[PDB]
Amino acid sequence: SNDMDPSGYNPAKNNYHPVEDACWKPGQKVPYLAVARTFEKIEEVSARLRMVETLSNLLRSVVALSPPDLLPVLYLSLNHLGPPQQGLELGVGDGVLLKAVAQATGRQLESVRAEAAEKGDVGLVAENSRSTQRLMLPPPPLTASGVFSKFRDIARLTGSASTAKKIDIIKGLFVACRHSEARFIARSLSGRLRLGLAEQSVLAALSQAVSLTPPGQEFPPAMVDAGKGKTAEARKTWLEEQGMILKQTFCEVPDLDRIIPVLLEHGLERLPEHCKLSPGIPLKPMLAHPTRGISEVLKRFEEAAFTCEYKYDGQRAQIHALEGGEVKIFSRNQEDNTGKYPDIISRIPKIKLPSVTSFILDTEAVAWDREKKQIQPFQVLTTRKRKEVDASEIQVQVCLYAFDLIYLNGESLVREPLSRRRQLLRENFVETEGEFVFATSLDTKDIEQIAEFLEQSVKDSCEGLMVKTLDVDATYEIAKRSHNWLKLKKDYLDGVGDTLDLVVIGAYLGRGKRAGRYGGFLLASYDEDSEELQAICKLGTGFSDEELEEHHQSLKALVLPSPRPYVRIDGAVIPDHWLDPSAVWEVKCADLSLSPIYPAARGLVDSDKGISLRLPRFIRVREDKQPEQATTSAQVACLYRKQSQ
DNA sequence: GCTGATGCGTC
DNA sequence: GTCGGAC
DNA sequence: GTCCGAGACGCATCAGC
Ligand SMILES: *OP(=O)(O)OC[C@H]1O[C@@H](n2cnc3c(N)ncnc32)[C@H](O)[C@@H]1O
Ligand code: NA
Repeated sequence: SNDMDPSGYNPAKNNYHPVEDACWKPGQKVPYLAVARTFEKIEEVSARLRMVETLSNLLRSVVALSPPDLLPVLYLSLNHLGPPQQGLELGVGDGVLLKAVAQATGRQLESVRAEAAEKGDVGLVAENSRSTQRLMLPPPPLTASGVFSKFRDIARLTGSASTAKKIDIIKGLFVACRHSEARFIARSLSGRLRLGLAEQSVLAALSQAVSLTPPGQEFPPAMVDAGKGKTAEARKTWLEEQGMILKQTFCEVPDLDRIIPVLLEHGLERLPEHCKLSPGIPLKPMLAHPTRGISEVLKRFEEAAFTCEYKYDGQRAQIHALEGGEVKIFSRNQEDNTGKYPDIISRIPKIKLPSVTSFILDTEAVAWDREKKQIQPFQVLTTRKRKEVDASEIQVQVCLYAFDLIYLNGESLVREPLSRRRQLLRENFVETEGEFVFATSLDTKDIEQIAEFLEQSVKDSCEGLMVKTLDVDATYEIAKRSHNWLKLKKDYLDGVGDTLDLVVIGAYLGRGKRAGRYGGFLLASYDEDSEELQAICKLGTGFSDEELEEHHQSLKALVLPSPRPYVRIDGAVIPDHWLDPSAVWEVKCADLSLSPIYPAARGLVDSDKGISLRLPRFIRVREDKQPEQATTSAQVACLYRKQSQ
């Protein structure tokens, strides 16, 4: 028999044979170490196609030898507990995880934290960790499904003292870990596998696997490499087609619990016959590509006619109306928010004609003040309860701004152009002021008329404009292009928006790709009244890899053991390295918000809360400025007031 | 019962 | 959400 | 262009008090 120890499993080898090169036998549980070894081979390469090939080899062995374990192996590869709509949450972050490592090793929680921060990866701490659990019985090797079952067991633990119950399961896993298993179990619980391979690549590997090694064969499978009879060119074309069948199906039914059973019983080629878009099953939403100016929009949309629509500052709400009356609402991430919007459920009868029997609407939920009849800031929207039983208790009303229709009366509109989908939206749905409204739109290509429209959108309390083609490449097929729309935000424009010069007062050690250097920084404004620096926000994006290495080499010389007395951070995350205030960086953000932690400009707008920056990004260093010339807290307050108008 | 840390989702 | 890097 | 992996702040949960 095949007694290959999993420690030697190599899914990246040339001429991989699904049966003979697997490190487990027919009918045996897929060892979790087989998955870990696959992760190792995947993270040491940078080409996606090489990663897909490697994962595909594992999946072919699983199909050939252990079909029941295909589903848990996929979820482990994605670092997911299940379909997004089932609302499964581990309830385990770095806090719970690091606490579990400390007890499993006898170390102080502070020591494990420091080491994890230094290495930038909890997985490397759990692997180099000396285990204190002097167990008197060697545990069996972990299995892929067994580890997946324990992860779901962790999720289901709720109530008081549940944390200690979660830790016990985690500790039990680590005591049974061998080789690199502990590394990836810790990474999975942290939520940071660091593979460089995610949803799109897992689908590509899956489609390739079931195409090369069709499931459902009599063992041993007579057909283990269905590409052998094809030329390289025909093989590539054939695999791309099968990949699209899986991608487009998944985009309409992103639920492996529904796809994999069909896949194993009927094959990939017949998958669309048994799995298709349906109300009650969320689908992947169309996303937008950032554009930096109106000129870029015409370039990307040369020739093709397009429309512009207000980009409202709310939350995406995918509204499903099933044949029968059942209504469900999903988020951008396929999460079920039905219980959050009882006021929207009771509103559906008002927005549709008597002929509408089912639909899937793409809308933006926006906080709405019925007294003043005006859009309220996104911040007000986030104060709604996540499970509102009685609509009579809701305090923040919402108005739905519909901008697309994906399904109508039992028929999918995914292959229709926007012009038709938009037309079906207007002909079949009814507007109500402040409750359900079509997105304010404009059809033109006159640059002058677009800039005016962009301005009016900002005056009407919007982030900017969405630009979408009407007929050329204007379908809702996410597998063909997920970012088929263009977003033009006010703060994308060169020289427009909020730009601040802030003092660097602290550095945070980086994680993953940022390990061994600073991944983020603590910034502050200058309060000229008390002559103190007040933390305003953290910063962790906007610089190249080369700029960030220079920030590391430069700021390392400013590291202090204790903070200066004139530096107030109050409730902000204490930096790993206090920095002598000196460096002044130019920062851009989308908005300013009243913060519950940051002290910047406290007392200049509200007595208790300071001000922070929404989505800050690094622009450039200001070598011509010292901390005393940084943006003042007074200027921060003035900036915040210019918003509230 | 209350507070604050933690987890996770929204942008 | 933003951003940059490797392909 | 694709794909992937490197902020503020709100509710909800829960450990510690
Ligand atoms: O920045 P981003 O990529 O999340 O932007 C896309 C999001 O913008 C919201 N939005 C608001 N108004 C619209 C219209 N008219 N069309 C499309 N999207 C819109 C959505 O929430 C979307 O996810
Ligand atoms: Na590169």
